[PDB]
Parts: sequence; C-alpha cells; structure tokens
Amino acid sequence: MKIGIGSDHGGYNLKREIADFLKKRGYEVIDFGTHGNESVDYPDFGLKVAEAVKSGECDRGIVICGTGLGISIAANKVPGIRAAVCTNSYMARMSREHNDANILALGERVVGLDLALDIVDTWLKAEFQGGRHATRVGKIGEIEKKYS
Amino acid sequence: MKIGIGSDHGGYNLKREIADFLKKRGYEVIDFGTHGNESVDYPDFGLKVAEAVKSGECDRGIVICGTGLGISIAANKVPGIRAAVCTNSYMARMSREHNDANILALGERVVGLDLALDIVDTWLKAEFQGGRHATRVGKIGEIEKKYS
Ligand SMILES: O=C[C@H](O)[C@H](O)[C@H](O)[C@H](O)CO
Ligand SMILES: O=C[C@H](O)[C@H](O)[C@H](O)[C@H](O)CO
Repeated sequence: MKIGIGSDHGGYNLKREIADFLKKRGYEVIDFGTHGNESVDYPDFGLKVAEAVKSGECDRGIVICGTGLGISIAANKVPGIRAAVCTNSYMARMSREHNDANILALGERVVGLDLALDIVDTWLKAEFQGGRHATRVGKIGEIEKKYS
Repeated sequence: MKIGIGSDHGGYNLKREIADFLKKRGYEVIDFGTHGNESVDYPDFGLKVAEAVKSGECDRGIVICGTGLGISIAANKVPGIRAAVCTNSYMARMSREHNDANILALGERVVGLDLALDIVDTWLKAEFQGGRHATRVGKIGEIEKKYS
C-alpha cells in the first residue's frame, strides 16, 4: 500500500518522523515535500497529496501542518478526497470506519510525536464499514457534483 | 452576529446545549436541524449550514456530529467555506487567526460539554490575522476554482 505524505514548514519535522515510521513498517512512501523549515504555503502541499490520492498514484495520504486544519481544508476541496483532522485514535478509527477517509491530517503543534504515531497506526489499520456510511459518503459526493 | 447551527442525531444534544449557550449571550441563532434523535445523514445538515454561511444569511456556522469529521468534510465541499474540526481552544483560535474559518465543527462523542463550550467561546472571539494567512486562504480559493 502506498502512502503519500506532505506538509508545510509547521508539519515538516513530524513529517520526517512519520516517513521513517511508515518505511520501518514496509510501506512505500512518496514524500511530496516540503523539504525544509523555510516558510511555505500549506495549500500547495495539501493539493499535491490530495491529487496523488485522486489519481491512484498513492492509495492514501497523510498531511501535516501546525494544527492540521489549513492543509485538510485545502485537501477536501478536491472531489473524491475525504481528509480527516484527528487528535486522538478514536477519531482516527472512526474516520476510516465511517467516513472512509483517504487522507489523515495532523497538527505538529497540537499532538506530540508518540500520540501522532498512535493515531497514524490506528488510522492505517482501521477499515471502512460501508452500509449507511457508504450512503452518507455518496451524499458528500452529491455536494461535490453540485459545485463542480 | 448570526450563527447557523446544524447536526446529525450524533450531534443533536450538544447542538441543543450550544443553541442555549449562544442565545444567553445574545447571538441570533438559526437552527437548521436535525430536530431529534432519529437517525439522519450528516451531509444534509452540513450543507444547510454551509449554504447559509455562503449566502450571508448566517455570518458563521457551527456543525456537530459524533466526531465532527463527516459534517465538516461535507461543509468544506462548498466553495468559500472553511470548516475547522476543533477538539481544543488552541485549534479553535488558530482556525480563526490563520484559516479564517467560518464554520466550527465539533464531535459530541469526542469533547464533553464544558470543553465544547470553551471551544465555541474561544472560536467566536478570535480574529483573522490577514497577511500571509490571507495569501494562503486565496490558494485554497485556487483549489476551488480549479475543480469548479
Ligand atoms: O494553517 C497554518 C499552519 O498551521 C502553519 O503551520 C502556521 O500558520 C505558521 O504560523 C506559518 O506562518
Ligand atoms: O459518521 C457519522 C457521525 O459521527 C454519526 O454521528 C454516527 O456515525 C452514527 O452513529 C452512525 O449512524
């Protein structure tokens, strides 16, 4: 399974830690940058990860900024993307079980490293439950079709 | 200002509490439902609040479900909406200061009542900081325009 990862300078150090964690577990990782601490704009990297997920070049993505908010809002602008900002494993599990999220968003200034690794572990392992959740995901798709 | 609020059955009881909190503080509140514990679909209510914010009929909105994730992802599919799922006051403040969020998303199964009122209080008071944050918000607008 291939994981795209991306961040602004606010999520860069946590991104390096997560890239390292994911490889150790045998995931293939595509790092879309950013590639240092220089100030950059979270929507550009949100977009790269979200577009790699939409095109099937990654199966899912993880996006990181100070809070997770900006980069996840930007990712969710892409039709077919469901980016979930999670600050605990319960939200991470539900985002997979219920929302079928294909992007996990994290905030490097909000969650400490080991908590964020717990969240990523939970999210990678949880599974979509279909049923009424698929119905609701289709209704998300109807919003996208409306404003397309 | 006027605040739109909406929820599925997962966010209904916390919605009733926040509506009451907001009125006590002299805000005008437009409740978009849901109106009971009957099982309903979070995208429908996310859309109502998001479209009311987009059309200026509300100035800001608050959307609530079990986790906040699904309804905020749905809200974010609307162009001009920036829905922030917050689990603490720090995220709520940053979502205003940096992301100029015009919808707050909460999860009734994740944050307890007093924490959620703290977050709402923080979010309603925080102010957009412009500058490089305005630039980044514009780049979110470029994503919208691309998939429009
Ligand atoms: O949404 C903004 C992100 O959290 C950034 O990581 C943050 O805004 C930082 O202050 C860059 O100026
Ligand atoms: O995903 C949907 C929301 O969190 C709901 O509030 C919840 O999942 C519901 O129990 C499912 O029917």
